[PDB]
Amino acid sequence: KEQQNAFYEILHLPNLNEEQRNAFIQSLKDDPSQSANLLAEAKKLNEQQAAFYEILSLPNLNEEQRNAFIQSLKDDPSQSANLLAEAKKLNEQQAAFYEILHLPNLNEEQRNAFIQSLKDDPSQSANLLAEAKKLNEQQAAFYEILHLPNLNEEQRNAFIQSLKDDPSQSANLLAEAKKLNEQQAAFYEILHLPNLNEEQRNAFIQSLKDDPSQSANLLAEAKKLNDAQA
Repeated sequence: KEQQNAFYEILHLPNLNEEQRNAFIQSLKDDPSQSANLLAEAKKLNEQQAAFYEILSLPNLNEEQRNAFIQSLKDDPSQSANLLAEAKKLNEQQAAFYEILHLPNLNEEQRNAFIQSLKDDPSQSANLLAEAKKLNEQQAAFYEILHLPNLNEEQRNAFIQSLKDDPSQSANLLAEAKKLNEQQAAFYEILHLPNLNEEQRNAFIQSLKDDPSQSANLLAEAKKLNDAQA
């Protein structure tokens, strides 16, 4: 019975070529008593060559690392499991590494120390990248509201205080600030428009100080009137 099982299993080993497969099958033709051996040996070139494929397809390793794993596996065929996992671990460490090293809103202290905590404990890469990205978002937002040109410093340090207290609302505190910014912006450019009479200007100040939701629209209207009354 074992000749049939080993026969089928060798004929359906997915990671061998026809040369290897038919060589093994010819060996089974010579001495069927070597059945449990051949199958074993046979499949131990399977999960070897399969391994050669996977380490060949990990993109965050270099050639030296890859073919170094290939070599270290051709010398120790039975460790293909371990050497693979290790390899598939290293892929993370490097992938995280450069992703941490290419965040444009971190200074050199935060770089060298995130990266140093990566070299020290790679098992936490998944988290060290995460909070890095978070930080790279947060700090970025801090740099945007810090350079919005139409806010008095009370408004700036108010928003900054709010996001410092709660970084989970970052994208909502930024989009708020900009909003106010744009609104106030329009205000300025309405009062510095030369060809309007003070009736339309007072009415615009009132309606704007009521519904900023159409601020942009209002501004546009004003400008067009400014074009017509030149």
